[PDB]
Amino acid sequence: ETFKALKEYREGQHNDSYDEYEVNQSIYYPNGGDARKFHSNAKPRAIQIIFSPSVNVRTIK
Amino acid sequence: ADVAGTSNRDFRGREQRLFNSEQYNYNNSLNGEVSVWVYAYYSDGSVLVINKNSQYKVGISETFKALKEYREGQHNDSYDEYEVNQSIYYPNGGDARKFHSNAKPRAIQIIFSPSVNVRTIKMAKGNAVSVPDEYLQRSHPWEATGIKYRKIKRDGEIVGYSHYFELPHEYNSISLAVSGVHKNPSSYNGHNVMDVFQSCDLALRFCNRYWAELELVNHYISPNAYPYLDINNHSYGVALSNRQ
Amino acid sequence: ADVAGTSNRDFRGREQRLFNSEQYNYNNSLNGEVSVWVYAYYSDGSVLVINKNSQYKVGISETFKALKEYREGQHNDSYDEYEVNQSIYYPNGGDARKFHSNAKPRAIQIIFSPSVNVRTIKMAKGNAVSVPDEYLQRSHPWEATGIKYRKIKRDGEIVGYSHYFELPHEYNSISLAVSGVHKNPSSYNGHNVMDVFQSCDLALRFCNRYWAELELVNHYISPNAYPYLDINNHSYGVALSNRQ
Amino acid sequence: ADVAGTSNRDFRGREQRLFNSEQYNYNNSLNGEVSVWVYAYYSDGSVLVINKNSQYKVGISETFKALKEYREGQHNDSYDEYEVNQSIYYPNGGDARKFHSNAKPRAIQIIFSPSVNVRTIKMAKGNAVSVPDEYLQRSHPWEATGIKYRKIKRDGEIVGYSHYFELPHEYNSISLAVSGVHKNPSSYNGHNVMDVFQSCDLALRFCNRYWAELELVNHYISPNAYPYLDINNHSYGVALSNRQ
Ligand SMILES: Nc1ncnc2c1ncn2[C@@H]1O[C@H](COP(=O)(O)OP(=O)(O)OP(=O)(O)O)[C@@H](O)[C@H]1O
Ligand SMILES: Nc1ncnc2c1ncn2[C@@H]1O[C@H](COP(=O)(O)OP(=O)(O)OP(=O)(O)O)[C@@H](O)[C@H]1O
Ligand SMILES: Nc1ncnc2c1ncn2[C@@H]1O[C@H](COP(=O)(O)OP(=O)(O)OP(=O)(O)O)[C@@H](O)[C@H]1O
Ligand SMILES: Nc1ccn([C@@H]2O[C@H](COP(=O)(O)OP(=O)(O)OP(=O)(O)O)[C@@H](O)[C@H]2O)c(=O)n1
Ligand SMILES: Nc1ccn([C@@H]2O[C@H](COP(=O)(O)OP(=O)(O)OP(=O)(O)O)[C@@H](O)[C@H]2O)c(=O)n1
Ligand SMILES: Nc1ccn([C@@H]2O[C@H](COP(=O)(O)OP(=O)(O)OP(=O)(O)O)[C@@H](O)[C@H]2O)c(=O)n1
Ligand SMILES: Nc1ccn([C@@H]2O[C@H](COP(=O)(O)OP(=O)(O)OP(=O)(O)O)[C@@H](O)[C@H]2O)c(=O)n1
Ligand SMILES: [Cl-]
Ligand SMILES: [Cl-]
Ligand SMILES: [Cl-]
Ligand SMILES: [Mg+2]
Ligand SMILES: [Mg+2]
Ligand SMILES: [Mg+2]
Ligand SMILES: [Mg+2]
Ligand SMILES: [Mg+2]
Ligand SMILES: [Mg+2]
Ligand SMILES: [Mg+2]
Repeated sequence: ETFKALKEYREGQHNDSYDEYEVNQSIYYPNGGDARKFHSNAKPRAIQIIFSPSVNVRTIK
Repeated sequence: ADVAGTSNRDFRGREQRLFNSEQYNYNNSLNGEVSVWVYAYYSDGSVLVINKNSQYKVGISETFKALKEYREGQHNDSYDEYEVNQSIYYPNGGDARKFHSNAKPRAIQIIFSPSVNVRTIKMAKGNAVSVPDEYLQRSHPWEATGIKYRKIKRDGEIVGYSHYFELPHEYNSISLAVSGVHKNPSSYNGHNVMDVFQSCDLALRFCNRYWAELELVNHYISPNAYPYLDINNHSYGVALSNRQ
Repeated sequence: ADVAGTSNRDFRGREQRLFNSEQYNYNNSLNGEVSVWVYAYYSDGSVLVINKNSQYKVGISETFKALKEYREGQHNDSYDEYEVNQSIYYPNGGDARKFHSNAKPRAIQIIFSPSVNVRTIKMAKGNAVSVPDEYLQRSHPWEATGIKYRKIKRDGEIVGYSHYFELPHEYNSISLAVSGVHKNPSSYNGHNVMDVFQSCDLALRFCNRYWAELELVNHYISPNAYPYLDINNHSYGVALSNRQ
Repeated sequence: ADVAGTSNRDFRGREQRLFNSEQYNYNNSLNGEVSVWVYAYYSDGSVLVINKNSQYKVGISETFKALKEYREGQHNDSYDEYEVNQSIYYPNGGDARKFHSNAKPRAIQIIFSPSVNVRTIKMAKGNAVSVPDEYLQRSHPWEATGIKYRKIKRDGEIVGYSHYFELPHEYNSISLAVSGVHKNPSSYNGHNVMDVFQSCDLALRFCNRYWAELELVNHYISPNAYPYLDINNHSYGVALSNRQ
């Protein structure tokens, strides 16, 4: 997944979609955007990766 | 004339040092201001400041709702946020579409001017329904929290006092009031009581939401010679006593 | 040990009874809270509550406009309701599309905690332009209405005081303030004056609109051990003095 | 020590030159990346970039619709543009309110990293319904277009490969896929097959629309040390082999 694809998307609600385009421009390059917030709350705070017990853990990349 | 910076006749130097000393001392006289600020820090990096400035004594009192982030001229999920408040006031009391409202403060910083007497500071940190300590019947209406205030210092001078507490847990849902009294090392209290009543009317209030701590430092703290302490524990303010 | 509920050595029983007695008595000490609530009842069944909790004395003061129903995150006929206010402030002063605004309160209930002294209660029930009694020149700024307060009782104990008045007529358009003083049966008034000034800053306020009296009972009154009297004249609250 | 820039003992100089040589050579090893970019240029001056970066082999495949301009958070004539697509898929198949959609790309540039083997590049430039060559029955599924790729050069070094084609005519309505294989001058192909399958999962993708070629140069190409060729035939990239 892309950076954008991992950001929070609320189906059928407001998502600050224009401001969030500008947030992405600032994340891609420092001061590259014109957003109205310092930190987008759509950014993930953490990631958990889980595999089934049928994976071989030495092959995970 | 004498040459600058070489004798006791640099009157421009002496006057500069007196001007600064007079500002520091005037603020500390009973004719001077005492000021309080409450900073509420939000997860999007924005900061709400409330300031009050008054003679004699000063304070701020806000509801749980009033401390939540409000973005002027933008969407605020206003209906969902009514339902969020109902769930905060009473477990499962609401019908909201989110587990945690990002409009809840993540932290609070209380700052006083250096003219406060720290031993007079009192705080009522209530629950989300504005009760200081679980139930009204068992609540003392404040805690005297001056011992926890850290000195904000610049060049060795106290420029203000800070008490900072995080609200990082889901259960940290508060209403808040704070109060301090201007220094008064004299034994003049009395004759002055209606003047203190007028000070309640004369106190000036300011509130605004800044988009980032950087912007708060640059456009609010610094231009007004206010004291501040940032997330990196850096102190801001202007030392004045006996200084050019 | 002795068997429970059979001797003077049931210390768990004695401690439970002291815990409750201490809460009732602490509230009544000068270290304790005094609290007031104004309930404004709307025709859609919803209720606005405003509460203030403070040491020494407490009150609430609201405009005519501020008492009208406001539905957060929904439509409120906001423009028509500006015009409704102009017609209420002065006959035929507005251009509204309704004869009666359903946002007007149908009734008000004022409740005080049992720590108030009922003889100190004062009310300013003003007209829609915030004048107590027709014209300012002839207005005493309050009425002392304690005689009209009914005791809210549970198990024989006073858990609070209620004054209720309906606003069923088209001309019942009010602004409202109310105030009471915490009990003080001592002759200690003085030395304490700046503390009372800090209490004005420290008072915690709460306001919210509940959708029904049932919801107000279940999610506001009961969880907080508050006193209440419902439309059926049923009393709510928790008796504490000398009780397990 | 020896003086800088005067002897074979300038180890800081030697290490700088090795650092750069190692980056150029590592990219070319089978442990290194191979990368492709598709730039779609729109009449408002904006550019969509799609990039994919993977080990061993890499490619991009997009529909006609997916290559049309999309302005995030703005109006996009979305309904009319559905009807535009129906007319492009089949003559007179739609009911649109415009002759030419300005969301259609005016041109495409395909760039590969210098780690690709140009003889392995393949392109499927399909019609608007995703057929390579008129009808499926007569379609070879790609063309090997490496001969048309121009070397992007800086300071004499190949920093990347470009194939550019304009779509200036009304009938230029395409779907597009492109693929290249990382250099492999060895005879090690096999044992590695499941690793190549994992590379299909591990490939990282990026897409974004920049407002102008200038902004694409400044904020996308240059900060990431990517190769590029602009409309004025100017080359961008960083030469690394044996260079300080
Ligand atoms: N190198 C030094 N030696 C002696 N005194 C100094 C030196 N640097 C500053 N001072 C003086 O020492 C006092 C304290 O200044 P200092 O800058 O340490 O305080 P601050 O700004 O409150 O704290 P900090 O600088 O640690 O954040 C001031 O009177 C100042 O003029
Ligand atoms: N059947 C009874 N006989 C004697 N005393 C009782 C009886 N029931 C309750 N009491 C006691 O009498 C006192 C008054 O209790 P009661 O329940 O009447 O008051 P309340 O709840 O204020 O009023 P009400 O119940 O009429 O609304 C309390 O001390 C209680 O423990
Ligand atoms: N005046 C010169 N005489 C000899 N060699 C030069 C001169 N200027 C640059 N070079 C060297 O010649 C090689 C080619 O550099 P050059 O700048 O021509 O290539 P480029 O940047 O790919 O092409 P261009 O500059 O024409 O766009 C490099 O090794 C460079 O260091
Ligand atoms: N940095 C920004 C952010 C927003 N806006 C403007 O404010 C309007 C509303 O902002 P947007 O970010 O699109 O939020 P919403 O419309 O609330 O949410 P959504 O688009 O997800 O429905 C937009 O038309 C946009 O032009 C802007 O000029 N500059
Ligand atoms: N728990 C919720 C939250 C929202 N909604 C509905 O979704 C609509 C939009 O939600 P709202 O919370 O009002 O957000 P916005 O309109 O985006 O923002 P604002 O009201 O601040 O402009 C509202 O009409 C509301 O009825 C709902 O039914 N139940
Ligand atoms: N006496 C009135 C009442 C309403 N209107 C018009 O009708 C429109 C909608 O009325 P309003 O009273 O604002 O109601 P809503 O938009 O439904 O509700 P809200 O404003 O609370 O969202 C307004 O633009 C207003 O100009 C008017 O001309 N004269
Ligand atoms: N060939 C077309 C094009 C547009 N419309 C109508 O015009 C309205 C607006 O057009 P649309 O193409 O959706 O543009 P916008 O709403 O401006 O942009 P977007 O949908 O991207 O926000 C639509 O409801 C659509 O039904 C139509 O009937 N026939
Ligand atoms: Cl003084
Ligand atoms: Cl006492
Ligand atoms: Cl290798
Ligand atoms: Mg919708
Ligand atoms: Mg607007
Ligand atoms: Mg210093
Ligand atoms: Mg809404
Ligand atoms: Mg009973
Ligand atoms: Mg929008
Ligand atoms: Mg050159």
